[PDB]
Amino acid sequence: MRLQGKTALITGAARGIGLEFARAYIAEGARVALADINADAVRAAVESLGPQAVAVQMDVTRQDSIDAGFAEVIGTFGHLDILVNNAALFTAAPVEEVTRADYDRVMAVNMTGAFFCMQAAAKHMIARGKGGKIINMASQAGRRGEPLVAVYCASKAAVISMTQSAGLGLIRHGINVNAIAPGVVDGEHWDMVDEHFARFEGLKPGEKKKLVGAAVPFGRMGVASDLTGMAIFLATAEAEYIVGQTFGVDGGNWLA
Amino acid sequence: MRLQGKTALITGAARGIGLEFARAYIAEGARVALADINADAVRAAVESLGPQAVAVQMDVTRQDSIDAGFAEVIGTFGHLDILVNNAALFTAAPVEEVTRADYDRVMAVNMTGAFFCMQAAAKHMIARGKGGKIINMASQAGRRGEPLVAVYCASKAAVISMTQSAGLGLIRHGINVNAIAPGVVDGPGEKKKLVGAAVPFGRMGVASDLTGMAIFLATAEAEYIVGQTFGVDGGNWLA
Amino acid sequence: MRLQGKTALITGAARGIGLEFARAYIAEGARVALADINADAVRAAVESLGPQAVAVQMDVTRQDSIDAGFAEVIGTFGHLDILVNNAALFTAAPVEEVTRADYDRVMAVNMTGAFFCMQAAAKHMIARGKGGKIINMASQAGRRGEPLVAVYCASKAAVISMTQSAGLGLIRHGINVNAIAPGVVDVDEHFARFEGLKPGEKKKLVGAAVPFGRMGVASDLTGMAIFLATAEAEYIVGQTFGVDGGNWLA
Amino acid sequence: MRLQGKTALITGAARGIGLEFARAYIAEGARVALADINADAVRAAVESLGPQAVAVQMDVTRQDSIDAGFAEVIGTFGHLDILVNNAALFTAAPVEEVTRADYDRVMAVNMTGAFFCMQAAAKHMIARGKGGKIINMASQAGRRGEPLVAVYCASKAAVISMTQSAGLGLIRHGINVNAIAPGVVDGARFEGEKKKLVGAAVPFGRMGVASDLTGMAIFLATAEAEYIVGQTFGVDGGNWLA
Repeated sequence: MRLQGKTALITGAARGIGLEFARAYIAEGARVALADINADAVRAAVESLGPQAVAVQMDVTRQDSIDAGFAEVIGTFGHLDILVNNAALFTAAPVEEVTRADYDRVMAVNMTGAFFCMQAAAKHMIARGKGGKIINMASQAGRRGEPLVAVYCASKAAVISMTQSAGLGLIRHGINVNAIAPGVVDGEHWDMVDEHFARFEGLKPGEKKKLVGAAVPFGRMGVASDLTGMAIFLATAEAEYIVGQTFGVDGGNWLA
Repeated sequence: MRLQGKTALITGAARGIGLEFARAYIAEGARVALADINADAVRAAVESLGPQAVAVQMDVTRQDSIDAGFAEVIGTFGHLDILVNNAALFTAAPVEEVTRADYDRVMAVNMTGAFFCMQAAAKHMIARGKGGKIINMASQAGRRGEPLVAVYCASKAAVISMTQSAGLGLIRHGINVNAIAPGVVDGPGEKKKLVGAAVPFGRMGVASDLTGMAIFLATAEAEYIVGQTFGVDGGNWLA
Repeated sequence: MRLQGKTALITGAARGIGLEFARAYIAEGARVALADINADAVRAAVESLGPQAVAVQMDVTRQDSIDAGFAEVIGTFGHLDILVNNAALFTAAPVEEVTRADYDRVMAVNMTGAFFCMQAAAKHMIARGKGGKIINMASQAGRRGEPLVAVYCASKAAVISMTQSAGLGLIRHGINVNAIAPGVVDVDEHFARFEGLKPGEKKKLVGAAVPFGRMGVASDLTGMAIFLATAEAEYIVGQTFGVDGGNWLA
Repeated sequence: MRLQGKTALITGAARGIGLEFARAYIAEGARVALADINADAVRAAVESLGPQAVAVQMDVTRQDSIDAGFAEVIGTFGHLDILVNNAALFTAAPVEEVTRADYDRVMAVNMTGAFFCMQAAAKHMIARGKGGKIINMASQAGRRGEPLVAVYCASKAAVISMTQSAGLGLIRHGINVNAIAPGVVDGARFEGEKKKLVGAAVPFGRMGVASDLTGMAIFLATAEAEYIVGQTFGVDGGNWLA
């Protein structure tokens, strides 16, 4: 029970990595607000986690929806100890084909949404004066550009930068800002990525997946439970001297 | 004379680094379109530098201005060999005070503007099939965050990232995408002179410290350089 | 009790961070071999830590002492699960004043000693076929050079490099190689003198410039040392993690 | 003629990248000392390059041979403006098989030799008081480890670190210290084909040649690079990003 009596807000928590972080945090004795744009999906997730979980509808692309969501969580819990910025969209396209629509929608969620949710947590944690924890979900894609993934890579590079900036600015208020950079994650996350590479190569139905998996030094694609240990550790006092860092949990797919 | 028969478009070319690059490219025998939001602020420079220089009114935050400016440069010169993505805005504020207005306006020039200008240059250079050069202006700020400069740092980390992605995607067409990362550039008061004094070289950066690298990356001696960001910062950062 | 039934070998463990790692590991249920060059210091450290500690005299600058020490620990415990490569020396000199004597003795401990201990751990862990954990002590010094610390910085840059190479090479045997990069943790005089300072004045200036607001203590680092040795870190491969109060960013 | 009147010393210059740097620096008006462990190999290079070139026998692994080699060049030229640290050995083996013999001999040339040659250059350049240029040869291998290349990678990561430390320390004396990081250049046991697999896999479309690097070797030796301090520049066809 490494988070006993702590309160957390996780964005994009209805499914995949965010749902798994909410589960693990409840198992460590935290109260968790699960935020997602889809009220039905986040109601269902809360129903699967039990009475330590609460559902919040939030569109992280809109300031008024951010302020209302935070107001609701603070109203219910009284205070917020931990923000996990996990909401993200994927897109792929050669730079010469990227549309304003895809650009705008991936930047609004991955970068701007993460920034202003971090700001909302930060303002609440400064006012309270008891510190807190902010964990941004970055990506291997944030460490180096790749062809076809310019928009996604740039959004995650900005998440790593804002983790650093906010980390050095907020540590004097006892707020630890850090990031986790997953590698290639299996199942539902992979399928999001795979669906955006259809128009380009699509090399043979499902061979791409075992190749990318085979090429991960560890020998498989990631599962959500590879990340939960790091998500818990960064929210504990054993990590109070860790400030502004991005930790690769990627089976050796990247080195930092 | 290292850019003879080359054509260049430089954004934010009215003053500072952009102007210094335009003068330098003209001296190396390039034709240069100096682009800025205010065409009058560029007619003076276009006047002194003579007929190898042309003025283009372009606001990099608007797609329709990007389209109009690139069609105008390609229409005047017939082709575009070199893009320098130099248009940039600064803001400072602790993360807790950052306004939507500041965030949007700095992101619109530094990240989105750079990105869609690079795209327009690429569509033309791919079609033409003779290769090309795209030089993005990053910064030491895009290498690591700092406490009061979260918006500016993140916009420049995005520039570094898109230089890498575009670099890897475009080299098969013979297009070299690279970036120059200035350190602190000559642009209560105790801080700028504390920072300036702390540059290992011994002074704050001037625009002309960068012109060497700006010429070099646009020449055939740099043809095997792909998706790189080069620190020209007097030792103020290490990469 | 996150390390119950695990066996560790910690180099440079008679004092400082290595001793505090040994102590924290014993509190998590591990048996710990403390290796150090000084037989009295290491017997005194084991008497202080109690009966879950064992003493191994080991000079990490010699292959004969490395081979003997690992063989002895594997014989005593039956197996070795965790190596902490902690033995290190500090030196400072501007590049134009660096001696062969200083260069040789710091490189022999920090780079060569770390490399050949990691290889002794790897050989045993490959043979046993149950995987293992190797944690290298790097530094902020390994991430970027600085004017007075060329030899120490280069040695820790080599530690990061070999963590990455060995990390990628060994993970198919289930061995996780990773590194901890401390910031400034609480020789000194010689170092302060280059800027015309007393070490007292130096430590205060360095302390104040840490974003967290103070120099590090060993207990800032013990959490990460335990974490990287557990199943919760199984997908972490070849990484170096800064525990440095914000003094560096990675 | 970007190096008219300048003097250079290039270590490991008998063949490959060092010889091409020697040729390009001479073509730019420089006097060049070509240093190598093989006196006869570097005497033959000087013969093909002409009298702008001089031959120096130097074993970069021995302090005495470094001091004698720098003494000869300063003797012959009066001063040294530019050092290129180009001497390098390669080795490969998985970490569990690395021998002390391979470790010591690659570290001795790539790391220790480059360090003490850079120190010899710095001491002369500090005494003379007119600044100078030191260009270390790093590698993509120095940016990140890889499984079979632990020794070579660590050697080149140390080269990048010392470039940074030396660069920050020596710029107060008008000495610019920087490095070039080639990718895969032209240039067995553990696995025709394998070479154009790595080659084809370079984003640019081919393995590197010496002439990809000479532009950057010239540029870092000129006043157009005087604000460039402690940097490593990847010239690698996009095979690494930095």
